[PDB]
Amino acid sequence: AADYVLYKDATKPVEDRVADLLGRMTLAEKIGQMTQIERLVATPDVLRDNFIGSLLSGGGSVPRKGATAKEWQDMVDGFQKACMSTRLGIPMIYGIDAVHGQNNVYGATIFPHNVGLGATRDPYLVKRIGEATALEVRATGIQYAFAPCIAVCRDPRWGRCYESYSEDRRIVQSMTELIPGLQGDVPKDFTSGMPFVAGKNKVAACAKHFVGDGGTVDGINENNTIINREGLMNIHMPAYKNAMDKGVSTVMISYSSWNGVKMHANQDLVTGYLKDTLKFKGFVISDWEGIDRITTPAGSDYSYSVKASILAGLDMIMVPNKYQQFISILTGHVNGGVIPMSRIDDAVTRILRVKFTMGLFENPYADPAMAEQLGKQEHRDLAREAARKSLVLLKNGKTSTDAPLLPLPKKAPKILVAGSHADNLGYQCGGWTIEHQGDTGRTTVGTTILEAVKAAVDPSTVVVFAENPDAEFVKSGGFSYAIVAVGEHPYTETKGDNLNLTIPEPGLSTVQAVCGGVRCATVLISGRPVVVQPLLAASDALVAAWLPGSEGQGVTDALFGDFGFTGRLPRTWFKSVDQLPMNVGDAHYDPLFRLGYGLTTNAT
Ligand SMILES: *[C]O[C@@]1(*)[C](S[C]2O[C]([C][O])[C]([O])[C]([O])[C]2[O])[C]([O])[C]([O])[C]([C][O])O1*
Ligand SMILES: *[C@@H]1O[C@H](CO)[C@@H](O)[C@H](O)[C@H]1NC(C)=O
Ligand SMILES: *[C@@H]1O[C@H](CO)[C@@H](O)[C@H](O)[C@H]1NC(C)=O
Repeated sequence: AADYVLYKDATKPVEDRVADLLGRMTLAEKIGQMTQIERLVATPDVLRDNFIGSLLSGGGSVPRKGATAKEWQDMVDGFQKACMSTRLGIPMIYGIDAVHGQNNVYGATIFPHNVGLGATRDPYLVKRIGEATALEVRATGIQYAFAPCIAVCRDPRWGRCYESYSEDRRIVQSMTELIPGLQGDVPKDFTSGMPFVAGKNKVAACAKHFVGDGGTVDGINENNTIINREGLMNIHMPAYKNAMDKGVSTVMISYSSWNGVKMHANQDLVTGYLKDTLKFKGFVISDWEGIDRITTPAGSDYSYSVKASILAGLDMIMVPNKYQQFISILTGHVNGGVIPMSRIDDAVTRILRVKFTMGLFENPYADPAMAEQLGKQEHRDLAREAARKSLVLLKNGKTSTDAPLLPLPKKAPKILVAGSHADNLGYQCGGWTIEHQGDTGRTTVGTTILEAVKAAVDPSTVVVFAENPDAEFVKSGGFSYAIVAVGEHPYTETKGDNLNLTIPEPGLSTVQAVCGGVRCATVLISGRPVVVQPLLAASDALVAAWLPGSEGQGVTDALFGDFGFTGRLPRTWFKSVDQLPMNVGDAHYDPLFRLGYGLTTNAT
């Protein structure tokens, strides 16, 4: 008709649609696009009245505990219906931390955390995990995952070291294959730095957190990274360029500083480097209250937080709560000439560019036929393959002349499974699982190590579980062997920062009691290397299983010799925390186990 609106026409080029919509928008509509809010503060009126551009779920932000995929779809669609009811009908994009599967969601497949994936040296595996993750995210109606974390963790004292594929940038680079898994492969023609998402069965990705988040002093989370530009560019930056080449749709800025300059206020790096040198054309998003934390104390000059961040080049702000204040302050700054319209128009161009590119104007609503992708057995099979491939065998015999303990026989009259982490699904998933910090016990659908043992063994094999047996119990039990699992409790972000890296008790005391009685395979669950000499000294065999996720049969696949051990350390294992930071090229490089170490077995 003469009711045609070019931006609404799916046959037009993305840039023509962006320009056409931009040209129609009020300042309020523009600033609304730049605002991302928590679902916890969203209502239909809020979304409509403030022209909100995006919503998220922070860790543990769920419609309710145990919600079905359809409950999530219906929640997301309710918010979208409100956004579509605005004058311009701009759909919101909904983001979430799907960082090892769609991990906030009950019944979602939970993949190994990134450090384990590093150990696989299998970028195609990681791609396929991207692919599966996209499907389980879209099962829930969600279009945007805040992944991959391409931090290069340089000090394992950092509470997010498990979110880093490796201390070696080349491994992190190789695992940027998660991006085309989540988003789809970019076409032959593609210009590096353009955003890309294939369509409604894929999700927008997010390379995070730009830049040097894994380089902070003593691994303190959100702190300062002191390194010259050459080291920044040589360690922390390279994977951002691989992300551009694969069309990552968004980049999230780090809470960390670089030589004292807050990333969230760093115009030279965000605009000068990311946008102007790497030619990034997607949208730059803040971290959660990232702009607030520009100042000390945080939140003490919000006016300045908004100015500094938007002038630095950020496009979308993860507020995520005080949207009225954010919108009011940015409006005032624009009205006062402090922030030019050209900056607003750039941020909104980028946001709209991602939304049009990914098909969000053509498919703003969830597909109910996708709900059944959640926790699909094919995806669990993949997680089980990844878990097994992630495992790094550190010891398999106390002496060079002992019979190797692994692989264990599936037939034996009686076996012991022991330890705090042998039958605890939450602990084997770690942080960013159901809750932000993760949790203990049977928090979702999966298979614990105990469950996996019982599923694996010959029917004549009696399996005895004892969480923390004493030495006499073990000696008296008539056991052929034991599998004993211990390690770190779940943690996320600052809560995981840890200067001593010794596992909690009872962990070591149980290993000692078990292994003193019967030959034992110790399965160490951790997000990083931890003090391990005492555990090694006690154990016949020891496996670094990292945080292998929901599919504990990946552990038993290698214990019982269905597959051989192939994992190799993607990080240095230190002798002592007083050595840290210590990386695979220093000077005082005196590792317990060097990067790349890993014993192997053959399938039986
Ligand atoms: C769940 O947010 C936490 C933040 S951290 C922040 O969260 C965003 C969104 O979940 C992630 O994508 C990002 O990788 C991460 O750095 C803490 O710093 C907050 O203090 C906490 C308070 O509720 O929430
Ligand atoms: C680093 O942490 C110290 C100690 O908590 C804190 O006082 C300082 O502000 C932090 N620095 C940065 C840049 O975040
Ligand atoms: C495993 O296979 C390799 C190569 O074929 C061989 O050299 C090694 O001795 C094998 N180990 C065992 C226990 O069979």
